[PDB]
Amino acid sequence: DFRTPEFEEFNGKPDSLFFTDGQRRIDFILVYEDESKKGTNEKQKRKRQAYESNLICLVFVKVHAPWEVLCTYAEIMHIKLPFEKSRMNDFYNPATRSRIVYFILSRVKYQVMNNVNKFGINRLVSSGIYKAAFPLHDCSERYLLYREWAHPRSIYKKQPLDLIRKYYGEKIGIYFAWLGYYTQMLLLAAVVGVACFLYGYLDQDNCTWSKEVCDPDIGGQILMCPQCDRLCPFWRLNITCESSKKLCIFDSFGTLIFAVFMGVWVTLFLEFWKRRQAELEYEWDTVELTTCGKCIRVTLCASAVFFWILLIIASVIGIIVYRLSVFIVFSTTLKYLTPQMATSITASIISFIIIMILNTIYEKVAIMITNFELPRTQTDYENSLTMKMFLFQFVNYYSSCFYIAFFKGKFVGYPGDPVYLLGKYRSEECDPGGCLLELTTQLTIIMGGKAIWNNIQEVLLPWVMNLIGRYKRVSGSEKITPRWEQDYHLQPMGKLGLFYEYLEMIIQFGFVTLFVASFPLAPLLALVNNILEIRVDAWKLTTQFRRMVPEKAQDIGAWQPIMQGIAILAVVTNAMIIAFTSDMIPRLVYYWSFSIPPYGDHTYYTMDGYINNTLSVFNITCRYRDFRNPPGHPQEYKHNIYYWHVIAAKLAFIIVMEHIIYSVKFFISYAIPDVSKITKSKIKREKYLT
Amino acid sequence: DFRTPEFEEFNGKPDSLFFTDGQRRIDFILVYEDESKKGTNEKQKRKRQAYESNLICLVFVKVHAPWEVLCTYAEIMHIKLPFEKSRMNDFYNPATRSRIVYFILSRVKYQVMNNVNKFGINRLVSSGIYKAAFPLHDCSERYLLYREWAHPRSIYKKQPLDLIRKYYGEKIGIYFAWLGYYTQMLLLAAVVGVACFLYGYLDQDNCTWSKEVCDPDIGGQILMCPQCDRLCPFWRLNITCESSKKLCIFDSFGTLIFAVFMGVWVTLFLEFWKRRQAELEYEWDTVELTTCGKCIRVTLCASAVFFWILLIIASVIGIIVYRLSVFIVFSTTLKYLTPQMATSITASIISFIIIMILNTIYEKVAIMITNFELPRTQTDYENSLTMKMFLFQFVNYYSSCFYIAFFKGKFVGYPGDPVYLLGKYRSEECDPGGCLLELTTQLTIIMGGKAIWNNIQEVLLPWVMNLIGRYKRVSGSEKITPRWEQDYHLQPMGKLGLFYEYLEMIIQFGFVTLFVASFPLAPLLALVNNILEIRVDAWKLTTQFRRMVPEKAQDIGAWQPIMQGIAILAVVTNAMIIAFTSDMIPRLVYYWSFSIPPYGDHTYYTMDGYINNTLSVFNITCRYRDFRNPPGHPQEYKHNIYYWHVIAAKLAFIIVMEHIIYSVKFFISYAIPDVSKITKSKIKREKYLT
Ligand SMILES: [Ca+2]
Ligand SMILES: [Ca+2]
Repeated sequence: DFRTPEFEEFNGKPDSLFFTDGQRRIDFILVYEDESKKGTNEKQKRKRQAYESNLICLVFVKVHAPWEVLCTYAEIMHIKLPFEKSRMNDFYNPATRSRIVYFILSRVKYQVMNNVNKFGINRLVSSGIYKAAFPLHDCSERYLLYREWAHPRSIYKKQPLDLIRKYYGEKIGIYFAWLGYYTQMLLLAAVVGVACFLYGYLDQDNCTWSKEVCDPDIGGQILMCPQCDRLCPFWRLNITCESSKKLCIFDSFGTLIFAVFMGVWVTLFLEFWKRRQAELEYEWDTVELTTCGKCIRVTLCASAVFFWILLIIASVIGIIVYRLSVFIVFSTTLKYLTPQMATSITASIISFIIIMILNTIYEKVAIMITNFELPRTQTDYENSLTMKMFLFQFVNYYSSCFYIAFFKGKFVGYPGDPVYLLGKYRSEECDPGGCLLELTTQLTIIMGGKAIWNNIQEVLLPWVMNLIGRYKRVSGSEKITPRWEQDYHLQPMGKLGLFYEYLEMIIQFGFVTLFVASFPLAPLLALVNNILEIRVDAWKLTTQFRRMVPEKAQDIGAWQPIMQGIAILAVVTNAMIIAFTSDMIPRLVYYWSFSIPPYGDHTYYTMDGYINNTLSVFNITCRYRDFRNPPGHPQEYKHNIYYWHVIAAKLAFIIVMEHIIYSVKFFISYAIPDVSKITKSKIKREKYLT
Repeated sequence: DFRTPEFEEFNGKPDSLFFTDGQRRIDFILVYEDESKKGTNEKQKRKRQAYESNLICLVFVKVHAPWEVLCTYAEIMHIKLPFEKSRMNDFYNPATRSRIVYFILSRVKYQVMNNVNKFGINRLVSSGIYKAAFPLHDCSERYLLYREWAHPRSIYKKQPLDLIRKYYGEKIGIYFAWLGYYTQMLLLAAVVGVACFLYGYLDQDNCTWSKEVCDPDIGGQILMCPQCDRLCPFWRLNITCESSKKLCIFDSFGTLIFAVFMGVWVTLFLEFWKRRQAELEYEWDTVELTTCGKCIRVTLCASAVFFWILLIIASVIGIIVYRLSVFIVFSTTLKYLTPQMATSITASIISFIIIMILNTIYEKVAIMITNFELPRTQTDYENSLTMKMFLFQFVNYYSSCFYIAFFKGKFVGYPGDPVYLLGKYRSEECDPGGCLLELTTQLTIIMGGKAIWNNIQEVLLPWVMNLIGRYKRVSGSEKITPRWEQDYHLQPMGKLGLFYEYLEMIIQFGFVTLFVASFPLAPLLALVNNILEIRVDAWKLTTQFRRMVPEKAQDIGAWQPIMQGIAILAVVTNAMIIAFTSDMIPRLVYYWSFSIPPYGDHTYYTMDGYINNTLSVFNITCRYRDFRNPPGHPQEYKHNIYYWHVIAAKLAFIIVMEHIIYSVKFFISYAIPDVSKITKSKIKREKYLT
């Protein structure tokens, strides 16, 4: 009855936000048009027309809710108006104003005489009756947000973090506060992250770690053993040094001050965000408002889902395979481009490419898994997607690094016996450089290669897809184009809005905390990323994408239990980065227990002569990066005291560095009040002083 | 004005709970009398008389609140009356009824013309104006609670846990639910705790662990080295076996199934109490309702407090000293009472005595610390006392065990060099039995000696102190003694009521979870304790002690963050009980890596010949429980491969057993819904179905 908000087609002013009569400002536009399958056109018309009829208090339909109709659902949900505030009304905003008219779009459904009870635009736009329902914005509130925040000129400026909630809402504001804070806490781990390896840069020469390695009369003698079986040469340690001279900054003590700092920093990063969310819990309001057959389907999906997890695990195996083949050519074919780091650059590019391809499969297959599973509407759907998409992106992004980490440079044996992966082909081995540069280049050109490549995808892929709406649809308009046609031609965002833009940071946060024993610059590269990503995600959210609905979330949600699970994992893996993949505990032990006269030939503590005095010679019956017995002895190619010393000091380091840092991350979490103390002085002035 | 509830002295019926007129039932009695310093008697009278005056709507004063006066504070606090319920009134109890008249005793203070504003009986009874304000009870509700619950005849009966809240309240009920549940979860760790060492009891003979030890032709040969310097003999391993034959049940695999079970059990114990408190969150209602100089004083108290902590640490040193002296006599002076276990029984009695003495100092000094510090009234006072009294009782009770645990049987050296505690006196050493029996006897006669001795203190010390009120005050009364005189003569409980009765269980829970690698019966002894302590604390709370005020607490409070800190500590210390103090990882390594031909002389896996093939011989320049090099070799009395193998497998076991169990205690805490599922089906019928 009387549905149609009549087709008074007049669009005289292009930058308009009002009706014909004025003084009425838009909150949201839906659109659908059916004049042109074959017999269901008016069926979708009668499926639509009863919804807008009780809503009352191409051609794109306006909405508006006046004083008597905005307030009658502002008594339903308890809105805080203004200073001080109170629930559900207090007399003294288009960030608030277009959530109430979406709260209006929450309760009211449709009335059928044949029992199809359809509610909201959840199924309305997905079945295909509507095409796009959206809000829109201004030209000002928007124009001053370009010059100060959302421009590449205003990168050095402070963030208008109030003027992000007041324009975009707590879905977006609590991302950009968490992007600005995590930019700030990266800075106090970048400047102390620069400083620690600057001492590693200053002390580059005089510790006999790359001092012996660059001396061809005594560090050129070290004729190693070829890794693969056929077509690999016996090589020396001249050719390592070009990598060994910058290896002296990646782990002398630069890590062991920083990795014991990052364990302190991440529990200072998380716990001061607990104080940061709590003072944004106050200044922004943030308050809440057959069965067996089905079970079997869900279990199959849960079980069916892991296999993909199994598949991603499998791809890395292909990289291991590809690496061996590609590595062999590398030596024959050829700025200090040694084949040890050529394969570590080239075949780490080829892996990173396949990470970006198989992300896009994961981008789609985890959706097709989840809707085939039984979700909730929109809140436990993404929360079932969170532990399913991220857990794909965990093992997509980090299982390559977790290969080059703990279990790549292991598994040698009796003739230099590889494990052979229980197949007829050989297995691979690390180079006697305490292989870390194969990791920290893989770490760099992922977390800096994702930082480059996704900031091309987040910049021009919304740009050229809007030019699909410009070079392919209409060009040369009436030169006064009305506002909603401009804003509709901007592409939408997806139902899950900032899921993809949190996930790409939790991937970055899982690089600056999981793998930071090695690469202390991983704050700095992620500092200059977050200096730009806070403008890139500013720009694409203001120019290109449509206006997100300003829904309210109190914390980030479902990534706070992940970072709290990443940080607990980060103490275990940083300690396993240091012991099992960093070659400094084999140096700490030599300095402290093999240059002393038991098993040693030197008076006081000195690192002179470390490299030949670690490895194991191998009769033809060359040296290699192992702690095994020399041939010709009582128990040859079984282990030494030295492995069993070092693997004990390896495993004691895991035990000491976890139990100290997990106590420090308990003391720091104890000795910090979780709600911030000035806000504890501010919330107590809101209940007794009213 | 008109204070005195007039002295109509008539006490005709002895078991009375009413007034002269009847139909009015008591809730609470205060008492004070001043007819007999020297000039302040009427000063305490005028300090009293204005309080009871506005309360209106030896001789012991009744209280009573009728319908119009009970309800007017039952609208202030939101009481749930009954089935289903609602806040602050709903029309369809002396557990509830005498909390409202204590809620009446919360707001109303006194009116002075000279500014002393005194509120309640907090300072009223502590300054000395009143002597005892208390409630009292019946003869029935009480009489059927004796026959079924609070009698040593009714020990096998099920607990009337509803009929503890409905008589005593959630202060007491949530203790007795937590005493009954922790009795039940001890039972499913007693029956699987009996079973695991019953296989240790069945396989007592055929593993060459006590098979060699009892064979004097080949296990009598092992002429060890005396521990202390003067007056200690060279001894053999005949004399160990009497302890080695029951040592074969304390740790073969009995622990490694149970200690990996107890890590699963305690996170099943805690997490099913989360479901147990939540279904008691529903069935019982449980809903809430100069500065610099001062800072310096608080800091000094905080710092001053540790020293006592330092002192308790110091006493153990005296035990170490006393043990050495007492041990020396033991050998000379003498049911298989070998001196290895005689000192472990006798000098572990003498330590347990001094634990009970220095508990009583800790019982008083932590009070004198806390009131000299700045508390809150009664809630952050005990919560500041919780982390101060228990942390004394932690290091009082467990630092003796943590001495006999990780750092007693260490620190030998070059001539068998003790550390000498940087003094001229010698240090002590363990016996080659993988010293654990010095712990599990210390563990038994503490946690079973406290269980005996405190259940004498909790039984007859309230009994004979009531007989101080019977044999020393009045005997042979009018033979119809009125009720409040009987109940006043029962001794009071203390301000902190069940603090002392939670703490003695958290001490027991810190014995069944911290030290359970060894002594799998520590559930069973604590099962038969909690079978009796749930009747002993039933009996003393019903017969001897006065009626506690039925205040409401939702959970136990301030011991749930302690057991959650005990259980996280329990995974670290059980693994350090197994590796550093249990001698099975030195057996696991021998079986798996020294009976194989590297460093071995036997074809397949066999434990034949373990004991001589572990220890280190010592030239006169005897064997002892060390993994050190034999004299006369390349690096003598420095370590072996074998220490460095075993200490690696020690430290890998800490790493494997923590990271598995902390993941299992993460999976079990994930795969269990914290609110119980039937209550999740029950709370959703209380908000939408009303
Ligand atoms: Ca971005
Ligand atoms: Ca007791």
